[PDB]
Amino acid sequence: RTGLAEDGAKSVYERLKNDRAPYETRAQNCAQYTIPSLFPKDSDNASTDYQTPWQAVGARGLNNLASKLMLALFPMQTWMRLTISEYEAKQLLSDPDGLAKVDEGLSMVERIIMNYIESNSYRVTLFEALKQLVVAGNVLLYLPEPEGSNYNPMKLYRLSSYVVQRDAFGNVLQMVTRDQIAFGALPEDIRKAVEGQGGEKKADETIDVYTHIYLDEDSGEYLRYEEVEGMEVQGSDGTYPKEACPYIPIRMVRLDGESYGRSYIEEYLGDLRSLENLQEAIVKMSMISSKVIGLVNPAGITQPRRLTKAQTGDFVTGRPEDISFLQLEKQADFTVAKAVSDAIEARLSFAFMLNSAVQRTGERVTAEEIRYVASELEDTLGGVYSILSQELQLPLVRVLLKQLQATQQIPELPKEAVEPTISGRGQDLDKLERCVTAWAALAPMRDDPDINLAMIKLRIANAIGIDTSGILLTEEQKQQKMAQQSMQMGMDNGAAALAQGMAAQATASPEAMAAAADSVGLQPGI
Amino acid sequence: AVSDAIEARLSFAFMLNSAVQRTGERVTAEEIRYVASELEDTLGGVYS
Amino acid sequence: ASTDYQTPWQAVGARGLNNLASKLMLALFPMQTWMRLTISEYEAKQLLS
Amino acid sequence: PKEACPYIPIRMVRLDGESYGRSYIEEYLGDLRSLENLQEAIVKMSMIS
Amino acid sequence: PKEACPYIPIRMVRLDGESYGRSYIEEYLGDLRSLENLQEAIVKMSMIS
Repeated sequence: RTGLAEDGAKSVYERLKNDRAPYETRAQNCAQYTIPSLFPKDSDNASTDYQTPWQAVGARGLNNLASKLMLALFPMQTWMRLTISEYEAKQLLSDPDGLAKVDEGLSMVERIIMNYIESNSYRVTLFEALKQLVVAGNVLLYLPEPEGSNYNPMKLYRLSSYVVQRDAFGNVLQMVTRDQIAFGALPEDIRKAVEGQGGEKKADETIDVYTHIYLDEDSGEYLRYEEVEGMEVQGSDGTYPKEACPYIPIRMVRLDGESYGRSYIEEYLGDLRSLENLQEAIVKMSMISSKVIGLVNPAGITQPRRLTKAQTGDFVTGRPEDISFLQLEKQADFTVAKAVSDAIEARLSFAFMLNSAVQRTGERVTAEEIRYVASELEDTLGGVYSILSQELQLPLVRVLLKQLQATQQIPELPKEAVEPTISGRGQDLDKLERCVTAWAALAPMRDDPDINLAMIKLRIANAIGIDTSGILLTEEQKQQKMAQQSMQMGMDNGAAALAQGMAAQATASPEAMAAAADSVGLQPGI
Repeated sequence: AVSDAIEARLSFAFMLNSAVQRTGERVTAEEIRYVASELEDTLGGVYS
Repeated sequence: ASTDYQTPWQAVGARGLNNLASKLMLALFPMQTWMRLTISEYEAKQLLS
Repeated sequence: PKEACPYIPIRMVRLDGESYGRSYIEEYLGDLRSLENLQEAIVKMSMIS
Repeated sequence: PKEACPYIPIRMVRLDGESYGRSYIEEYLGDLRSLENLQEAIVKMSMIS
């Protein structure tokens, strides 16, 4: 292999491993103050015990932020829509009816995409990825090629399992993932290379498998291969388009000239560290005050020998003044520490969008003030997931669209369909529903002889901004509706008139009365 | 005070409804609804 | 990539910047159409009947 | 089959490279121990009183 | 064209005779510095306490 892949997948992984080390260090520091097990250190193993952080806002705001991001980015309602360019489409077909049929097909496609997302537990993996992005700012999502309708969950790579190199322009030049798969669990093609390499390995032996995705010099495309023991696996070679690469590296906070992203917790790690210091001291002061020490005055006359051997209700020589208890006298410092603890925890709660900010530490709270400031949390919600639509949502749809077309799970796209991820169809619903409410107001003036109601309906629809093609009935369709309406009375009046006359002839005479019987199969004599 | 403070944050982590009940003082029904929504949202995190 | 950004001692600046940028975004680029194409009414009427 | 094994091992909190999962309680066991210490001392004080 | 250049340099606060704009934050940076000083001292007093 030439270009970026000359050295090999494993060696590229080690050279870029040192570059990602500062991000791993920050992720471990960020995890330490929120949820230590979220980003464990490399040396951590089954015997590692993760201490509970001295303060709670870090873990609490971490869980809150990931769920709120998940709700906004991946709600139950469709969060992507397939959009066809309105002018280019109308240039290819001749009637608005087909254009609605085009939107029906696009609506079906995104229904299939969501059904595929739910049936493959993408929401489970996305929430794990979102938690990683808040503490580490980095996660790699791999979407395996779907084999039929089988369960195909996407693989999540933590920052410690992959490296990505990115130029200052922001292009992913190359990226290597490390998979530690047992010999038994290896796929056949990877296993054949391991046996082909030499040696007899136990089924439980761990194999380092490296997948190297690098930008090709020719065509500006991504070349992909899997390497084991420094040897490329036969059949692991492949090609992915630049915009449809299944390995998606997501950055929570992106800085120019940096290959990896920054985490959200890192922006507030200073507050968490200082709140950790205050919270630890406050709890440790309570541990001191928890100890009971009876201070006996040696200038006094009370003997603990008599006190401890006494029963309840016993009369004993002594004075209450000679017996005292060691107490922690730090209330002035305790109030200062608690005040700054509350002050930092309050602003950390707002930064983590915790509803303690609306709840406040104390005093009375009114409902209406909460709603307006709740909007502020929903507004600052917009800023935190803003690049996640471009970093995560949009490539996720692009890879899925190409993969589902390859497996024919969706029909082949017209090649002119664009997909925006909008928290779309709901916007068109609001426009349509406003038109009906505006139009329903025109019903009082239905019989008005002065105002051109058709003209007003067009202006109302146009001012809303909806596409007006086909909403107004054409002259031919108006003629058909009148004809269909006229036929309805024509058929209905005819059916009543015909049956009445037919009944009259059937009952005209007893002789014809028998004729009706023999016709239907009845018999006069019974 | 520290026992009430630790029990308060443990109550929120365990989805306990005493968290919205608070240590003391008066509460408002509409405010209780919003903070109870936060508990149900963080609830979704643990069974994901 | 090795630079550590210390959290500012006050939080209003980070809170203020995020709120301002978000509030500007809703005002300038909302979900509703924020630009309109307008044709000069007299000039258009001088061209169509 | 790999996908339809009747024996289902469930992990509450799964960590990379671990055969078993972590519990949810152990993330807050530190606060539980500290509250345990306070609650024991508070009750034992009442027993002296 | 002079009116349709794809490179758009945007200035938040425009001053006459200046090639670049001023930030909106710098209008209030003095109050941010003063509050930074107070917030640093308040936290550090708590650390002493």
